[PDB]
Amino acid sequence: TIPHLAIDPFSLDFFDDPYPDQQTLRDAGPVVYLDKWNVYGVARYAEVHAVLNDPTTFCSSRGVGLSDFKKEKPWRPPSLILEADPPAHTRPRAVLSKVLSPATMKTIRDGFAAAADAKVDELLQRGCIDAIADLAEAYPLSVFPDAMGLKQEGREHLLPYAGLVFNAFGPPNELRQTAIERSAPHQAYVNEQCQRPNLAPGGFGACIHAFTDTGEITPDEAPLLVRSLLSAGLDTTVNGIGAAVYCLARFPGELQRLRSDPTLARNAFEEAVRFESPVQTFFRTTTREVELGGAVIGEGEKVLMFLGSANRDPRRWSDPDLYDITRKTSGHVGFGSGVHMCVGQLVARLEGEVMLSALARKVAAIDIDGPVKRRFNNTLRGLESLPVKLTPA
Ligand code: HEM
Ligand SMILES: CSc1cccc(C(=O)O)c1
Ligand SMILES: [Cl-]
Repeated sequence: TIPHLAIDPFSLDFFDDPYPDQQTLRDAGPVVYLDKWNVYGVARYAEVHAVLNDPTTFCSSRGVGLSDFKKEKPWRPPSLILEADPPAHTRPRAVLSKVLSPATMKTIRDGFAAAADAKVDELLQRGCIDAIADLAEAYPLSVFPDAMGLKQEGREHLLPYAGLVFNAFGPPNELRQTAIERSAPHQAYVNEQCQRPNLAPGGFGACIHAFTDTGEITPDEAPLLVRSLLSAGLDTTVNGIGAAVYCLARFPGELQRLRSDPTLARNAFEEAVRFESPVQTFFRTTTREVELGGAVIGEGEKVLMFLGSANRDPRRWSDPDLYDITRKTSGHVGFGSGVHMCVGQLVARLEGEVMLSALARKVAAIDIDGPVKRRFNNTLRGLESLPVKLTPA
């Protein structure tokens, strides 16, 4: 009853252009079987949203990558939040929620916005820039390591470590095995910056450690929660901001609307998150036999959720392949959905909003003026290089 497909969603041809294969996955049925990796797949909005919102049946503690932690040993100690289920997940989640809270956003907003304006002013002096290295990477690098409380030395480890983490959710293909081969120095640096004495006062990392006396987490759980923010909080925003700039470069009519009302900045970034879905895929593991969209799935089976595909499902979205900065984006799954929904989404949205605000106020045109090169990752979608000329307003 379940269609079997040979599509490899972790192949370079897939990453290069996922959208035809994603339609094939959606239209084959609500539940498909991917023979290449022996996993179930769900690519429509309805099933993806259903799976995300039943964490009991579709658990995360057996891993949210291809690997099943009941069968193989995790490549690194499990995340206490991403790779945990309720109730063990609940109190670490609460702590990160309060650390990455509206009050914390109020403390950092003015500084995040100054750096966004400063960066755009600096790029406008160069004219022709790489919107990845010089913007999508440079701007988060200028705010997020400092907001964490990290020392200056060794920050060049951060993006390689995150790329490794996201590649490691994938199958044991060359992307994943090469990433792990090169992992030793990046893991060393990261695990070391997770210790309380190495995190500057007032930052996110020192705040997690300062939350270790409330009965929610113990001191030995704080380094791994810092590790969560160093894994999940930089590379995602790089690809989210890169997606937004790529969208404005490809849809000049939407840049013109954004310029005329810079208060659309926050929704323009949210739409970019839906439209490109920087985090493309995640797995769950079934804890029991379950019926999903007419399909019987046995216990202990991996289920691949196509988040990017669900965000382009025409069953849920009108004109899903159009970038529309006034779209009602509520309900997109680019940040997930349910008990694991991105606990850092306020940081991501703050960064994306203030950057698109700076572009809206200072830039008249964004024109691609060089070869676009895609960056390949088993989990993240984004560009390696995006050459653009910025015309000042
Ligand atoms: C555009 C940027 C971002 C995107 C697209 C994104 C995406 C996601 C997604 C899809 C999930 C759900 C994972 C799952 O359901 O298994 C998630 C969870 C999470 N995100 Fe984000 N994220 C972004 C930015 C950030 C930032 C800035 C931080 C930290 C400062 C962060 C930290 C986390 C953490 C710790 C989790 C685990 C939450 C949990 O399991 O309860 N993310 N993110
Ligand atoms: C998409 S959320 C995420 C991604 C990578 C790592 C972690 C973590 O908690 O270590 C979380
Ligand atoms: Cl690690």
